[PDB]
Amino acid sequence: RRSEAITHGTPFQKAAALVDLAEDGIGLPVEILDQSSFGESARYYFIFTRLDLIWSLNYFALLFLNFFEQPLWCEKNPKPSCKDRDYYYLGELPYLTNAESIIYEVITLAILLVHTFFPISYEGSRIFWTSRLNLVKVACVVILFVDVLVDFLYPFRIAPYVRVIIFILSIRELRDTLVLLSGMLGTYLNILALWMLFLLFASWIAFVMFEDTQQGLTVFTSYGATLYQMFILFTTSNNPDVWIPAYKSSRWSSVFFVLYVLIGVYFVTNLILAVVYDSFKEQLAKQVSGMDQMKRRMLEKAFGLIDSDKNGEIDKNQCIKLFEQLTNYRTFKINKDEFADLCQAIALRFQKEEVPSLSPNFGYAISFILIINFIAVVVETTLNWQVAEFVFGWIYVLEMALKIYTYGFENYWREGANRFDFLVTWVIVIGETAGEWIRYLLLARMLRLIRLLMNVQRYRAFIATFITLIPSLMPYLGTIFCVLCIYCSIGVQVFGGLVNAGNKKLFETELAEDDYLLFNFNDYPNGMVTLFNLLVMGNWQVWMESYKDLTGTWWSITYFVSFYVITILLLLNLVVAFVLEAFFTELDLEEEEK
Amino acid sequence: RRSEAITHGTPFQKAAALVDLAEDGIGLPVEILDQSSFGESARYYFIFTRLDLIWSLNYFALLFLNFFEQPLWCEKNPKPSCKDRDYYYLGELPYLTNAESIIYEVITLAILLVHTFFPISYEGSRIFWTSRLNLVKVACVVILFVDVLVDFLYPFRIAPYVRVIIFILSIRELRDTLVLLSGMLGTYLNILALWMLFLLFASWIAFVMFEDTQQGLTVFTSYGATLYQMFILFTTSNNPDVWIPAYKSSRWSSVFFVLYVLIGVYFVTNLILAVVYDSFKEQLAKQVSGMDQMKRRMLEKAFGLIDSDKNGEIDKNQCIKLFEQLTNYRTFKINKDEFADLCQAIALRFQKEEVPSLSPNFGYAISFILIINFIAVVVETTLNWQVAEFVFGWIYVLEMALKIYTYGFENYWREGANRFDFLVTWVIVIGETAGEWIRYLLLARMLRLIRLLMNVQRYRAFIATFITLIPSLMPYLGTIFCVLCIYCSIGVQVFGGLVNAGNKKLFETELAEDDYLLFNFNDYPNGMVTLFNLLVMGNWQVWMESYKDLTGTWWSITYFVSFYVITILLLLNLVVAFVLEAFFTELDLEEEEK
Repeated sequence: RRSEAITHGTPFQKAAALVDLAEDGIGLPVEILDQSSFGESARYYFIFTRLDLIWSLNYFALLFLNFFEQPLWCEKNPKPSCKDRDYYYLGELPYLTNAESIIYEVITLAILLVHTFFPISYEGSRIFWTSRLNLVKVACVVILFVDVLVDFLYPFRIAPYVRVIIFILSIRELRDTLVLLSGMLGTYLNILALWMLFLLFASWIAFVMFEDTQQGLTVFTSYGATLYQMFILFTTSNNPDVWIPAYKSSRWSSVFFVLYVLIGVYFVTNLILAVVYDSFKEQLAKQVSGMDQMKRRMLEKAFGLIDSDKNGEIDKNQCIKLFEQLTNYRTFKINKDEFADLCQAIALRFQKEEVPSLSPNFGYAISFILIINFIAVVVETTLNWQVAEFVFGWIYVLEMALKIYTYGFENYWREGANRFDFLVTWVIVIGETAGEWIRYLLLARMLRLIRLLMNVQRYRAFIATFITLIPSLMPYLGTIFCVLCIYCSIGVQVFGGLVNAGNKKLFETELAEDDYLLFNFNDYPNGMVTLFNLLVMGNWQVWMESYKDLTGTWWSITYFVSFYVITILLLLNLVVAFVLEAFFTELDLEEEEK
Repeated sequence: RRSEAITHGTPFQKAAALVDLAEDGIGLPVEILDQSSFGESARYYFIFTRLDLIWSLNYFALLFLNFFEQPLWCEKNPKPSCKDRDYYYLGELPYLTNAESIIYEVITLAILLVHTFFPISYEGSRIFWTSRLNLVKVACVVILFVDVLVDFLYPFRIAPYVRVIIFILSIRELRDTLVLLSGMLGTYLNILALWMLFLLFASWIAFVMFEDTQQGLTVFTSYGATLYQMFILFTTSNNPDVWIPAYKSSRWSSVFFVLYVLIGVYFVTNLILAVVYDSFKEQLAKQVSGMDQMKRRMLEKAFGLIDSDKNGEIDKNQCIKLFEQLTNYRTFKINKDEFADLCQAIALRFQKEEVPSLSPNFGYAISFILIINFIAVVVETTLNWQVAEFVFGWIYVLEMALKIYTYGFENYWREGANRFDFLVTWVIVIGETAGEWIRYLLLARMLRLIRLLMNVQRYRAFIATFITLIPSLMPYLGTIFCVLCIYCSIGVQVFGGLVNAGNKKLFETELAEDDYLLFNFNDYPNGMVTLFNLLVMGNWQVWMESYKDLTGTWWSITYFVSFYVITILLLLNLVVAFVLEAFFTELDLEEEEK
């Protein structure tokens, strides 16, 4: 997909390059694809996209700035100060001073303004100002500009939310995931209405059944208390503890809670999963269709470049000339559809990527060396030798240099395996800063051995699906990560500074009894790890009840309830659906192979 | 589906009856179907199957006997005796005396012998002794006969296991579910091998990484301790608690446990579910194919009762004579396959089942009366009237009597709704022994109102799937119940009497700290409720660690590990797969309908 060919080529070379771009799945913007003589501006798109590493690093730096900012509750002069990290159970990360914050923010905002406005070089100005995405992005950058200025001039701060929104808007797969999710919301709110109806009715039966009992006097003291406890019991996280008083009062009480948990878990939760799975499949099919439409648009523009006369047909001589300008670098009458089909048949079967400009047993040799390295490592840990780990590190950098010599980097880097092996080998060699942690990097290379279980048919599908999932779950896990970043910023804004060694109420909260005091919202990394504990649903109601006690209001539970409803019942059920569909796709592939 | 017609009919009536049986799915045993004459052999099968209510009650009574037997540890003279139920945290169910046990066992064994040998009246004796199922059943009855005699004559008792086996063998749906499961076992053991490999490698990294740390000195003290703790962490049930010492020592320690839990839950557990789902689908398809083959065998014998000429074809006169024997009672040449196809088409395109021998607004009227009953109940609980509950109970028995008059019972009882409404109305009217508990029975009748949400398209599929799942999950939930019964019997045999008020070690045991002492294995109902808590996976490691401490051996954990592997990773993943496939089938049905 040579930028040279799209820019300068003879039209048959532009057509071959558009064909290759399309089948590689990396299309040009339609604003370029449609502008007739698009080569005059595609030059700018290519130079723009060559810098993608710099832009991505800017957006990751902008997102990570949230982890190093001082909590706003520390600014309003606590006694003692947040220098007494032990008093506030704070983390280890540094908090930026004002000078460092200004420098960081100025640099990242400058690169963000450059990235956001450079598209005006190839999208026409009238197209730029009419893209919805550009207008939202410009709104975000102007909010960050205001928030930078409003303290460079020296209730809450808006910046940390806008940084996450900009991050979402900057990665195509996150935008796609949020578009997908927006189609699922409507159907999800219906089953949520039925789930609420289930909780409300079950909690009313429970309440009136236990009204004068010890369960009533000690647990189900009111309808709202019953509904709260029954909601937590839907998660099973309080399972026996909540109804022990009934079981002490009558062993027959267990029948109610058995029925309730059996129906709630094995029927309602699984049906919520099934609804999320149906909706996911429908929206993914809509996405795939849209990408196939874009692919056709590109192939049709290539046909419009070979057609120099607008008669909507191509002849033998134009066809063979295109066939040479295709087969020489990238791999009778015809029409638009015949051309698109005939082209896609090459990708279907004949297509192999050619090597860009500038032995089988070797894999077995390195497999032997790395398995010897693994046995040497284990016999070292059991103490049954730095020269071995050194010679292995040397052999791994030799393998990397040999590959990049014999294949060339633009070929080498294409493989998902070796592009990892390269990074970890580089980290290994740059770790020679003159610690034992290089043991774990060496085993991070050793994990490549697991691919050999794909040679064993009883393991081939499982391992192959796992390898496929490692990259392909990244948009979904990244969306969950962005939801956590937003919930973290909210939590630190509303709960920061309540968990402190002088609080006195704290030492009654259950957070103290379970020794969870480091899992607090006083700090951004603290909040992130706490939100991971909540996402795991393990002992999760401890935090909810403790912060209810520390804030003194029931409204605090809205945070934890909404977090549960968004993350568990939706996004993780999405991850389940995605993994199941991936496995079944791998089986359908092998059923075509076998 | 008329016993009279098969037994005594003119051959065209036998053929019509075999057709109708086949389309209801009542496969006559092939020893009859292959008999070459549906003679007295068929008569005995019908009289045998008329008693199915007595046989089912006998098998349920035989299974339930386990709940009322004295624990064998009570027999070996404890000090104090099991009369001090408080000292042993025992349940409320009575324990049968020896006399009552003998009477119960003699009655149930007599009916079991009658049921097991009566098939020799219609199966030939030469077939009876060559059916594998009969031989296994006869082995179980001879084991129970031995175990009855050996204590009527007056280490462990075998009877409670054989009772569960007999129960499984007596219900066709349970035999089906177990033969289904036997095809899934082979594939399940491979992913278990990979799951063990994952645990072993992760626990070795964890062990060597923390070796000299507080996490090492206090939690990961040895490789076996690390593996045990990392296995529990795979369940998430100890999630933060197990790695707090690392997080106190370095906040960066969280990265390891985050990665571990993320991969374990979101990759490996979902891939296990996916593998179980693929295997379930393949085995269910094999089952359906077998039932369709039996249906064809029946229709082929119906054809063979017409074509005594061995034409391979039925003529017009034979065809129309059959057509009246079919369509006057139960709803050119045709070959054997044309006959089977035509019949299976008629089962769709014309058949509405006729009424057996011997208004639309009424549904709205009773819906109004029962919704008024609901509002009258709620305004009674808030005390905003026994005559209301009386008049409503009267109207419900009136509706039942009117239905069974106007439809006839053999027609009435066929509906899954009204067959429940009948039972609960009967329990209501026999409950008029004068208690307020009838409130919940009227509410149970009121639950039928939820079917009206099927009139709302946004709710139809979910509600309809739920209604379909209520009966169709019974084979699977019953299989889980039988596994629980076997594990309960084992647990009571190995752990009974350890949880007692004089144990002294018990009060260190965490079982005593969480107040779980009523959740013990001293008794069969106690064990069943405990195993339900384990199946729910809430705080489940409490019992495992507690019984490790109380028995003083690591071998005790084998019980809990194997229970987890069998019930949670397999059978509940089967329930998930079944619910998902049910929902998707309901959507496919509606998309075929709309």
